[PDB]
Amino acid sequence: MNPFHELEPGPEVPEVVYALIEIPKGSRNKYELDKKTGLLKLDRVLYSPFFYPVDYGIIPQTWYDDGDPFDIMVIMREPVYPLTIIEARPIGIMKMEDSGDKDWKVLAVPVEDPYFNDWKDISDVPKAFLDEIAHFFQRYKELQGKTTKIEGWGNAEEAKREILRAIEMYKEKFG
Amino acid sequence: MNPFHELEPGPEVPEVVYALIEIPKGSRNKYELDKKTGLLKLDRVLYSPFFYPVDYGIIPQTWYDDGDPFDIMVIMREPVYPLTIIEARPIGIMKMEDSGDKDWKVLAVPVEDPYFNDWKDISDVPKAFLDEIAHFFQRYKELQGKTTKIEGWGNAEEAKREILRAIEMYKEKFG
Amino acid sequence: MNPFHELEPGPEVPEVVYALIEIPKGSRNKYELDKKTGLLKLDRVLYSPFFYPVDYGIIPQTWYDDGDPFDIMVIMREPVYPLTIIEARPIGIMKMEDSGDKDWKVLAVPVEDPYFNDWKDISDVPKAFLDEIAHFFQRYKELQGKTTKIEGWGNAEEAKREILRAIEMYKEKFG
Amino acid sequence: MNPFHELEPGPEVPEVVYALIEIPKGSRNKYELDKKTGLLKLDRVLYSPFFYPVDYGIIPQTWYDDGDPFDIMVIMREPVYPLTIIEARPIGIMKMEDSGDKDWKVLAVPVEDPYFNDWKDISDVPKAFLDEIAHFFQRYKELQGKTTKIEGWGNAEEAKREILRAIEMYKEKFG
Amino acid sequence: MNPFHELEPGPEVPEVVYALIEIPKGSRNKYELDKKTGLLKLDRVLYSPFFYPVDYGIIPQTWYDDGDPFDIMVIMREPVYPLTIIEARPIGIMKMEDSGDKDWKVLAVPVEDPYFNDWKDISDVPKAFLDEIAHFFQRYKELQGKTTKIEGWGNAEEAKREILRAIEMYKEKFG
Amino acid sequence: MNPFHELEPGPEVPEVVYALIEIPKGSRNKYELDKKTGLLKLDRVLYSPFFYPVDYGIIPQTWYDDGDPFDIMVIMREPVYPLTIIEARPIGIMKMEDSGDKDWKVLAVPVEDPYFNDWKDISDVPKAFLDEIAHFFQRYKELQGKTTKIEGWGNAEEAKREILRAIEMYKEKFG
Ligand SMILES: [Br-]
Ligand SMILES: [Br-]
Ligand SMILES: [Br-]
Ligand SMILES: [Br-]
Ligand SMILES: [Br-]
Ligand SMILES: [Br-]
Ligand SMILES: [Ca+2]
Ligand SMILES: [Ca+2]
Ligand SMILES: [Ca+2]
Ligand SMILES: [Ca+2]
Ligand SMILES: [Ca+2]
Ligand SMILES: [Ca+2]
Ligand SMILES: [Ca+2]
Ligand SMILES: [Ca+2]
Ligand SMILES: [Ca+2]
Ligand SMILES: [Ca+2]
Ligand SMILES: [Ca+2]
Ligand SMILES: [Ca+2]
Ligand SMILES: [Ca+2]
Ligand SMILES: [Ca+2]
Ligand SMILES: [Ca+2]
Ligand SMILES: [Ca+2]
Ligand SMILES: [Ca+2]
Ligand SMILES: [Ca+2]
Ligand code: NA
Ligand code: NA
Ligand code: NA
Ligand code: NA
Ligand code: NA
Ligand code: NA
Repeated sequence: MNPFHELEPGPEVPEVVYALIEIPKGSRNKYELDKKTGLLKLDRVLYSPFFYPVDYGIIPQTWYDDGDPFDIMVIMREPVYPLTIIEARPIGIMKMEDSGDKDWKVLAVPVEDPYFNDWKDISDVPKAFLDEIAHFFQRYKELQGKTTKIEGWGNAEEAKREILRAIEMYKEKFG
Repeated sequence: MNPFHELEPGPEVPEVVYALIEIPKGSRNKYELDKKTGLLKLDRVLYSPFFYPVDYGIIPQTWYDDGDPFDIMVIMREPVYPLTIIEARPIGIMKMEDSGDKDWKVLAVPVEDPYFNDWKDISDVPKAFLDEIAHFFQRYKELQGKTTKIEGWGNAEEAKREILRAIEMYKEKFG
Repeated sequence: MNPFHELEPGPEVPEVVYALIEIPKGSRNKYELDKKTGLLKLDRVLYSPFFYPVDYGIIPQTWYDDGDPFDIMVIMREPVYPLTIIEARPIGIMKMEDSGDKDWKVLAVPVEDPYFNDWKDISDVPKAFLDEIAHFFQRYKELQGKTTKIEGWGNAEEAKREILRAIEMYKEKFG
Repeated sequence: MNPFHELEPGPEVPEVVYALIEIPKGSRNKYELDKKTGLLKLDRVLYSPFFYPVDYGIIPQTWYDDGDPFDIMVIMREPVYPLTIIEARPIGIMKMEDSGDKDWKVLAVPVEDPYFNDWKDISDVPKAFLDEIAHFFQRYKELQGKTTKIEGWGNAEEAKREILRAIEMYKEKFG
Repeated sequence: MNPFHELEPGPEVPEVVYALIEIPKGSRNKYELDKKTGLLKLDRVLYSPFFYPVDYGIIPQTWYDDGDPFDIMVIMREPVYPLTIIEARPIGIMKMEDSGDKDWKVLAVPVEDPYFNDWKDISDVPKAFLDEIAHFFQRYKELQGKTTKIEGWGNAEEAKREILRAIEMYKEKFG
Repeated sequence: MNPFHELEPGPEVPEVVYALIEIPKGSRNKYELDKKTGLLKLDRVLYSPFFYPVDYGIIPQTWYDDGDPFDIMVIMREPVYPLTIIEARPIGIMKMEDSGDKDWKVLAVPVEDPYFNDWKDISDVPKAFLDEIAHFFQRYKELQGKTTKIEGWGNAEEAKREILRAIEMYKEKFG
């Protein structure tokens, strides 16, 4: 099947969403769900020796300003495999402009890892961890000559509002 | 496609079955085949720092008392990736009650790893290895507050009889 | 879906082909795409403690003399996951007879890893690396009692001609 | 040299101690510093498929009731290699009796990972993580037939007092 | 210190020997103990994509016909780190001539992994595993142009006799 | 022993030097040889999700402007373990100022990996790989607030001249 089109955005939107993971934490390979076939594709290898600091993927049945599904970052202790579904609780949102496009990213934790039970908003995350994620997105494209701007972080409510917006952008694009 | 519904239970049932692996040996993440979409899903992260001692999954087109496909444990030297099909020879069966449900698990070896050619019954397995598997299932849910009981091990013939039962439970559930 | 039948051979054939990876570099497990279901299958475990020196897979919508899709070897620094699509530039071809069947294999590099930008023909590859790949295929089946013969390497143009041949063998087999 | 005898307990005892790591997080092999030669030794393989949830080792120039150097658990994101020195801040202590011996264990974070800058006492640690560590020590010896009892957790000040005690036990044993 | 010269051959020679591991199972890098400094050294990278099928190292205070300490192969489930001491029970011996030198290798299991408790002689090892080890040593130097000959396997008593011989060769060389 | 002080700079200086590796490629942990004890120490965890693109360490019996042994980067396919000695051929040098100190770094390949036999000067390295290494050093300290400047790359002869300089700086510092 095609996970992007055929999975709902979540079981309890926007408190709990599905994250379909494309890139496990620790990868330098930039995998993406091929929206046409539903297969994993290598988009590129990052040009710098950086690794994804989070399990990285999409919320199904969403769309966004960069012409792709809405980006989601899930904090996993043990990374998952590509194309794994995780039930995720949004706790904040990274505000990023990428090559002139709004490209904000939900920050979420797995509902079903009790380690994260007390992570519910952006203030629960170690500051240095937010900084490491922002810095990755600030510099990972530098050798590609693409401009990114990290504006800061929003809280869980702002993240949830943006999830609802992305869900509507999908309905409008794909009727 | 949906591997659970669209794959036969095996090529030479019950001497050789297909094992569709959900969890590679060494994982703490409890992956499962999502029976609705056919995608891998993170059910939960184990609450304790334990890892699956076997490649763990299901026999396709089976059903069982816990309301899931029949559980199978494949002894792999190098773990496979989730959603890999392995041709497996049943050699025994772990007798487990889980939260009040019968939830026995086939123990099998890969037909096409010659390392295991002389493993054909439960007496061929190192005792300490059977004990390690049983102990994992005895304690892995303890922090979840769920009761499990490991009653012992049955031999290859008992395992094969249970495989035939599970194949019939599927036909009856899904007509 | 079924990647073998439903993916085109490439976006710019034969300069750029799709490689659907079955076996990540470093694996001893011989995974293959199950042509019937589209799932990954463990064909066997290699009988010797050897590992695949390349990310190994197939070109979609091709066929070959051994009754399988055309084999492709992609040089990846970080191995991909099974069933990942890579856009690959053919740079040469390994000439192999396997159990009496022609079973040549394209050698390719990822288009979107800039590390390999200057790899465009067989003369760009370290000699010892070509030798290591050939030796793997010379000896990996020795304990299986199967005869293989490595005849040498052809250049990028010869590889591209063989890709076109394999594309035609598929059209003829599957009408 | 011999790290146990020739390294000081820490640079700013008891606020900052040296942890000499024996077992990286994720290991099932129970490595220990051989107090005679200073080499790493495999004491045993754990009898169950459990892994160390922390980087595990000793504080140099300490001694304890079980006739070994004082145990320390360092929370590392990326595990270190055996025999690595880490500057560690004690934040709490696990109260354990092991086979009739007091065998409490310092819980510490690396000073020089900014991720942990705000971890300073036992209340800063996710409850489920404390539970996972305690459960590991509650059950990891069960198949060895050895009795352990986990009594609970003490805070950073109690941990620091115990570090000072262990430093004195060493001076007395080794004059 | 220098592990080769300053560690005894074993705690209960020849029933239990110390194996000082140089190369973890799964490595392609050919590490060796530098007999001069006691540090690990990269001797070479194997010329073929083969990996050590066993944890590989030496028995301390031994010497052998190839002008090196006596080779020992320890069957570990989880590989150890280089320079780890393992208490090992010899169960057999691989008979190998290497570049004209006798270079037999003890096959052993860890005393303190209960998985191997019933492995006590060469007949306890899966035939395919013995074949995989022999084949590795038959072919791993082929691209280096060095001749090796594998003559077969001896039993535990023959292995123990050879351990005693190697212990004496050391005493004579190093007085 | 103490590898920094007790190992010679190389077997054929400056054509072949010893590299004592501190940090395997792929690590985010910044390990260093503790010059006092000879043990591995965690200096810090990098503040960003970057990994060392090379096996990273020192040339023994050298000194440099930043008050440390001369830095060396060895291109290894399979990373080594910390404190491994590699015989390395210098092929170039990265020109870096770090926090106001000259802190150039030799780029080298392992003599005994035939894959690199034709790598002998800076022009043999893929441009994108040089760029990835430079970019790592340009940005890896950015969150630490430390200024680095990468000025470019010198060739093998310039690297060899700098190795001779560093060897002399050591003799003068340590008499
Ligand atoms: Br994304
Ligand atoms: Br299951
Ligand atoms: Br193939
Ligand atoms: Br300890
Ligand atoms: Br050896
Ligand atoms: Br350095
Ligand atoms: Ca995009
Ligand atoms: Ca983007
Ligand atoms: Ca995006
Ligand atoms: Ca269930
Ligand atoms: Ca169950
Ligand atoms: Ca079940
Ligand atoms: Ca075939
Ligand atoms: Ca073939
Ligand atoms: Ca083929
Ligand atoms: Ca003890
Ligand atoms: Ca204890
Ligand atoms: Ca203890
Ligand atoms: Ca030798
Ligand atoms: Ca030899
Ligand atoms: Ca030898
Ligand atoms: Ca420095
Ligand atoms: Ca520096
Ligand atoms: Ca430096
Ligand atoms: Na995306
Ligand atoms: Na199940
Ligand atoms: Na194939
Ligand atoms: Na201890
Ligand atoms: Na040796
Ligand atoms: Na340095």
